[PDB]
Amino acid sequence: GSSGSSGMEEIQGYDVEFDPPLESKYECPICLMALREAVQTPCGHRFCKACIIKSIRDAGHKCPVDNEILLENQLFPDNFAKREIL
Ligand SMILES: [Zn+2]
Ligand SMILES: [Zn+2]
Repeated sequence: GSSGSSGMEEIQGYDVEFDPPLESKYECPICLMALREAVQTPCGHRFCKACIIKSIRDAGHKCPVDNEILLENQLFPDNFAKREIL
């Protein structure tokens, strides 16, 4: 009379650690990553020339942070030149 045999096993591994990258540069509150073009806004914020363009066509003329009536044409403040039907 052996009566077979039984047992039990449990393996676990917890660990809560992380190293935050150097955040010493205005980041994009839209995509949450390094600015693509690094374009500024007239309202008073900084976003990716691409992100800002998507936010407008996506939702509409509004800031992704303050939702303030903002237009595209009113962008590209970094450019020290305004070539208009020159
Ligand atoms: Zn972005
Ligand atoms: Zn804004």
